[PDB]
Amino acid sequence: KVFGRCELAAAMKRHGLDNYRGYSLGNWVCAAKFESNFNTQATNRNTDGSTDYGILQINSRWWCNDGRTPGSRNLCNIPCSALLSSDITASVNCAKKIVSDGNGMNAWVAWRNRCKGTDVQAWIRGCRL
Ligand SMILES: [Cl-]
Ligand SMILES: [Cl-]
Ligand SMILES: [Cl-]
Ligand SMILES: [Cl-]
Ligand SMILES: [Cl-]
Ligand code: NA
Repeated sequence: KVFGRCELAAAMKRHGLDNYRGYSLGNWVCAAKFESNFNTQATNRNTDGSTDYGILQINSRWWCNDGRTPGSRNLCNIPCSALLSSDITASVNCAKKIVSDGNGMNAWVAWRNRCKGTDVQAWIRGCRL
């Protein structure tokens, strides 16, 4: 599923991401835009052989099991395919674990390089939230 900007903002808010660990909702929407272009089915292969999955491009090296990343962990205790669903619940729950682990949203390269330090509230401007 390809979300609209405000549709995704409202879904993320219902799932508890607004100000989760101090990150306002615009941060999450900006990260989703640049990681996946709001597409829950996005996948991208990394040079080390791991793969990133879903709307927040969660990586199989640490966070989910895809059966083809030898020596990886599965800290969200989910198959990576669960992260491609039109229902973002699995992605959100896993992201909450990721952002809690110490590095905050710096875990998302696109967030660091394209959202951090910008006016992220613009990403939820106009939405009925
Ligand atoms: Cl915001
Ligand atoms: Cl772009
Ligand atoms: Cl594996
Ligand atoms: Cl933080
Ligand atoms: Cl940009
Ligand atoms: Na894994």
